[PDB]
Order: sequence, then C-alpha cells, then structure tokens
Amino acid sequence: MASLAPGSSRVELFKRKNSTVPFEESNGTIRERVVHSFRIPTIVNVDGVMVAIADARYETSFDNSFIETAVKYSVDDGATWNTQIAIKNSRASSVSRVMDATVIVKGNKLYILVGSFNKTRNSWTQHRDGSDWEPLLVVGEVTKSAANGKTTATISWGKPVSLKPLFPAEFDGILTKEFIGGVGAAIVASNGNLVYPVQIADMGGRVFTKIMYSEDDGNTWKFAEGRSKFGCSEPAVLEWEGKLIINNRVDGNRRLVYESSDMGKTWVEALGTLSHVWTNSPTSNQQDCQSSFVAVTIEGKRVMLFTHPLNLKGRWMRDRLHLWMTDNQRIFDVGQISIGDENSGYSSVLYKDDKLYSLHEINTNDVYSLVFVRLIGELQLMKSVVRTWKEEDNHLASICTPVVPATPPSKGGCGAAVPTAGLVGFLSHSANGSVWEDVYRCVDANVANAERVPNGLKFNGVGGGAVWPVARQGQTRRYQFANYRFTLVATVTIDELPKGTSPLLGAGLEGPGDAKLLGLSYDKNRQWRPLYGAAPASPTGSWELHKKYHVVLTMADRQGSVYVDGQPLAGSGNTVVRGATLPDISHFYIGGPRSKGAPTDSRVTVTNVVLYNRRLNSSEIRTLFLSQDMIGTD
Ligand SMILES: *[C@]1(C(=O)O)O[C@@H]([C@H](O)[C@H](O)CO)[C@H](O)[C@@H](O)[C@H]1F
Repeated sequence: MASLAPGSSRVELFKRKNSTVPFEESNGTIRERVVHSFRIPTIVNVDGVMVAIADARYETSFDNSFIETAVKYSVDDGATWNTQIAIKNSRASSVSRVMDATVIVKGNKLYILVGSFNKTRNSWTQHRDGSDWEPLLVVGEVTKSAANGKTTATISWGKPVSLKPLFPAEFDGILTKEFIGGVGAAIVASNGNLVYPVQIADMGGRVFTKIMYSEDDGNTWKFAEGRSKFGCSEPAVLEWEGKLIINNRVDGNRRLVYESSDMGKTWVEALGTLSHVWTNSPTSNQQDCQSSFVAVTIEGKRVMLFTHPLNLKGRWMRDRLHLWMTDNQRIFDVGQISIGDENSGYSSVLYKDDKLYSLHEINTNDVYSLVFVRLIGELQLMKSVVRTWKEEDNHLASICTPVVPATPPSKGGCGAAVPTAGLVGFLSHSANGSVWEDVYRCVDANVANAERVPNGLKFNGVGGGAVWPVARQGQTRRYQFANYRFTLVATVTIDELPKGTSPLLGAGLEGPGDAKLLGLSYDKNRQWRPLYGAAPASPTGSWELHKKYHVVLTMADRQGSVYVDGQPLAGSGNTVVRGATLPDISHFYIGGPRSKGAPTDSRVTVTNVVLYNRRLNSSEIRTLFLSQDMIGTD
C-alpha cells in the first residue's frame, strides 16, 4: 500500500529459475541454460530498441558466483524480446564472473563496462590486490531493419577490452586496487563525452567514486581529478544545467550527491539541493542500494528521476521501491512502484517515446527476478505535477510587480519579477483543518487549531500553527537544503496581544530545549523578538495589532537575517550557527505549533508562506514586499 499505480502493470521479464539464456560452451555450441537469479537491471533505449541488461547469476544469487551479462532487447516496446549473453566471463573457475554492468548509449552503440573476476570468492573491495580483476569495456551495435513492414533488430557485441592498463597506480599518492562502473545507466555529456561514474577501491580497502570519461568514443579514457568522500559507492551520474550530478550509494549513512561543472575535475557537494536527501532506510544505518538517476524531459520540463527502496525491513530486503521526480528545487515522491511489501532491489527507469518503464529486482528467498514495469499511472501523475510546477512558476513570473525608483521603465510598466528560481514550496490558499497544501505538491505543512482565511490560516488555540517538516520529513529529507541555506517568507497579522512573548515564524532545531536556528517572535510590548541562533533574543522595533507585515528570514553562509516590511531587524546579519557541523532543522514553524511543553497559543494569521533554497537578494526581498497582494492562490 502506496504501490504500483492503477493503470500500471508489469511482467516478470527475466524470470528466476525459468528464463533461459544462450549459454555458449567452450566449443562454441549454444545451450539454453536456466538461470538461478537475474540481478543488476538496466534498461535503455538504443535508437528505438529497448535493451535490458542484467547479471545472469546462473547458479546462485551470491555476488561471487558464476555470472555472465545477459541482454534482452525489444523493437516493439516490450511486446516481444530476443535474449543474448552479451558478455561472457573468463571461464577460469566455477566463480568466474562479469558483473555490475554500467551502460552508455551513444547513437546505435552501447558501451558496457563490467568488472571481470576469475576465481575470488570474496568481494572486490576486500581483495588483497587487483590481480583477479579486469575492468572490461564491451561495445554493442544495434542494427534495425524493416522488411515486409516488420521491424527487427540485431545486436552485435564486440570483443571485450580491458581498461586495466589505463588505471592509475595511485590517486593522491595512495595506491589503487580495482575499479568498476557505478552500475546502471550512465551518459553521454552534451559535449559528446562518454561519462562513466566509477567506484574505486584502494589498497587500504576504502572506496570512493570518480568520473572516468572519454572524448573520442571510448578510444581513450581519462580519470577526472575529483572524487567523493570515502564510503561512497555505486555512483549514478546525469548532466543537469551544465554540471554532472553524481548521486552516490552510501552504506550506513545518508546518500551524498556532488556536482561538477568541469567534467569531474572539481566536485562540490550539493548541500543546497540533493545531498543527504535520500538514504538507505528510515534509521540510515543500513546497507544502501543502487539507484537509477536519469534526466528526462516531461511536459516540456527537464527533470531528474531517482529510484530507491525505502528498505523498511532493512538489510538487503529493499522493500518499497519509490520513484522521485525533481527539478533540482522541488522533490516529488511519485510513489511506490513495487507492489505491496515485496522485496525489490536494484532498479532502472526509462522514458521512451512518451512512455515510462522500470526494470527492477524482486527478491523472494534471495532468488531474484527482474520485472518490466509499465509506469502508466505514475507518468500521469508526473505530468500533472510538472504542469502544476510550470503553471505556478509561470503565473508568479508573470505578475506585474510595482515599479521601483530604479526600474528600467520596462514592459508593462512592471518592477522585477516575483522570484521563482529556487522557489521550493509555497503555502497559500488551499488548506484544511489539518493540512496546508504545498502549492508545488511536494511537502505539505501540518496544521492545528486553525481557521482558513484567504491565502492562509488564522491560529487560535493551544498549538495553533503549522509545522513545515524538515528533518521531521523522516527518511527522505527533501528540505535538507535548509541546513545550508534558505529564505522563508510570509505575510502575517498579529490578531491578539501575547501574554509575554509568542512565536511567529522560524526554523526549529532538532534536540532538547527549544532551540531555534532563526526565527521571529513578538511580545506584549508590541515589539519584535528576532531569534538569531542561540543569541539572547532582544526585543526591537514596533508593530500594531491587526496590521499586515511582511516577514523574510534568510540564512546562508551561517548568517541569519530577519526582515519586517523589507527592512532588517536589529541584530540581523550575524552568525547563527557555530561549528562546521551542519544544523539539523527539525521544521519550519508558522505561528506557535507544539505537541508538548508550554501550551503556546499564538494568535496570528499567516498567509503566503514561501520557501526558497537560497538567500534571496535585496531586489528579490523588495519585490516580494511590494507584491504581497499579488502572489496568493486565492
Ligand atoms: C549490490 C547489492 O546487492 O548490494 O552490492 C554490490 C556490492 O556488494 C556493494 O556495493 C558493496 O561493495 C555488488 O557488487 C552488486 O552486484 C550487488 F550485489
């Protein structure tokens, strides 16, 4: 429940202990051979032909067993498939194996990078040296042919080539041991380069990721200078707005995401967007899982698709495969694409000719099949959401804001546009007694003791207010960016005087006590009480009951400011977080929500709460101050 959507369906395409593969004997005779388990799915489109790539783990599902690379391919979008063994293992031993295919499509060619092992019984990261290993590159060519109106295809697979001679003996003076591809679909960059994210094991047994790329269609390969932190594995890469985005598996902690604007030379952790959003299980202390990570264009908008199990059962069970869609600002949970509480695993997603598919593992008793899934209901919802995103951004960007003294007398006589770049969430008119709906359909705020008003809520009662969850999102922390930077905006009225001080808007911190990163309170003397981290919150300024004010909280570079009516309150611009440890914001609070502790009852009305993943600039703050009556969804 939350599960493969109505409209969608699947088949067991690579059927454990059932589907055969054309195993080639040493003498060249072909034998249709049953396969215990099919693992490590990738599905891609090569010039109209679906190509599904998988480990055929012939005898057992163990990693260090007899494995070859299987392919199934279809010219009729999966009505029918032909089956190959694309890549043979060395046949050196009973555990000879080509493993963990990583695939790039360029034109009618598939570039497949696999690890190849002869006799080791333990895993690649654990080997004493690289002697049992070769990284093999194989090129497949897809040829389509039509005759009597019947399209068919063949795929020819080149002889494997070892890239072992190209593997540096060290990086930063520490010796390398082995590398393999990051698993799954990799890319051709807009400059034509073949870009593989790779996993490197050093002679110390540590692992990290790097980009290995080719400028000449695989004739030569270069390892770019940058790398992940140690502990990152199975990286997936896409290209977004001129950067590589490298999304890493991280066993036992949250997933690190890096960006590189220079073909891997320099990596910067994506603290302001996607890093640490996703994780391996609710508690983050479990073995992680491979994920697909693909850029697609849906309804005219470029988005990234990401698949990962929730792994509520933990370990390698990997139940509850989800698909997320993000425009690098908003992050939408498309839903669970596996069925019920079944164990899934590694996955792949493909958008081809305006249809969405997945190829993913299902696991019963550690026997694995690959299901081929028609994500029909999922695509419908995705298109709806992208339309919402487009419609709202367009709407906001089209508002004619008031001219200001240095407006360049422009078109329509408007001031600067309402900012939409980095606009992550927006709470406005749509709400009920318990939910304040994110206009962008990703993260609702939870509400208590509220009454609806145009564009927001009026709070009256114990814990009257809204909680916009940050760390409180739980496993997938879509607002993790806020720990690095944010702007939070709202229009407010104070409806009744507080007894002493009462909360209005801010960012709470995880931990005991009642700590806030940045926020605003108000008091019985009709002063504001901005809260700048742990600093004693000194009253300042003046407000009137019933009057609408504009509130902006900005935090970036560990500095916090609080603006009322487009002007900073005393005490703004200083450091609100100390250390080089990111804050852990629990939630944004709007009004005085609480479920425990003091029975706060902030009698305020808040409308049009906007959240950005960056610090708005002075022009943008002014624009919002001047356009408060223009942005609401009522
Ligand atoms: C995958 C898995 O099922 O967890 O794990 C990797 C590997 O064991 C981990 O990345 C730890 O190094 C295997 O290579 C992969 O085939 C698959 F089993």
